[PDB]
Amino acid sequence: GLVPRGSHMALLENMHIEQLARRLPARVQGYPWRLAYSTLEHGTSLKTLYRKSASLDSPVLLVIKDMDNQIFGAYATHPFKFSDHYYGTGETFLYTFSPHFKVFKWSGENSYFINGDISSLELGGGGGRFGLWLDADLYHGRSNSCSTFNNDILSKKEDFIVQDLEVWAFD
Repeated sequence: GLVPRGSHMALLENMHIEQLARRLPARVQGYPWRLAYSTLEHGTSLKTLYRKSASLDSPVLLVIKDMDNQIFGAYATHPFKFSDHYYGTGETFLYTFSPHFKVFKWSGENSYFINGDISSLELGGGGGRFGLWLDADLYHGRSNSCSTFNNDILSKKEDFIVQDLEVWAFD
């Protein structure tokens, strides 16, 4: 029940982080998670997130801490990359620890799982709505309810600012 070595998300160990590990697919259950990208350690930009993810042979966990110290993110079946079309598959889900742990799994309504653009990263879709959105600097973020996951707003408000962001891998 510990965050990866070198992670700065140690606040999760007091939020019962095993709630998230239990929601991982049995595919990756039992595999230790490791820190693949950290904004504090490796710099903050969407480009660096893509570059740090290019060598991952594993699904990933996106862990975001906003300026209200609320922690949330996503489990992606595919490492985050630039593409000209949506990717990711049915095991992709969103999660939040605010105000308590909640998971938002695939609803089967659409397959708008992940969209990695040059200037934004994006999860969830349907009617032009985004479940989770991050700008090119991984600074301004947004979270709405989307049909892909039937999620709640992951943080206190729709808009948030990234205080710290990490990507964990299992390979």
